Amino acid sequence: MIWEQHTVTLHRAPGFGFGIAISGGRDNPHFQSGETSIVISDVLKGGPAEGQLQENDRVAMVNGVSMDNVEHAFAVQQLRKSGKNAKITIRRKK
Repeated sequence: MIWEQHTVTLHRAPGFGFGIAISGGRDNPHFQSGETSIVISDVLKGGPAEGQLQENDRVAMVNGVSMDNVEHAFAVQQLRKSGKNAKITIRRKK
């Protein structure tokens, strides 16, 4: 494996949030391996993340806050408490 790490800034589109869904978390592992990583599970068509993130990107950080082995609701709450912008550091299996 290689992991490519990118950071993106998503601008809130009101009525549409940041146009992503997240899964995973240590209380909610997405993968059959039990890996606990927060992951992008859906990107809204036409929304703020279109062409910036894909399903299964691993989320390392949200607005500078580590998502290492955190609860699902902690990741959600970090997104929710973002301003106009959400800086999301991801890692992609390349």
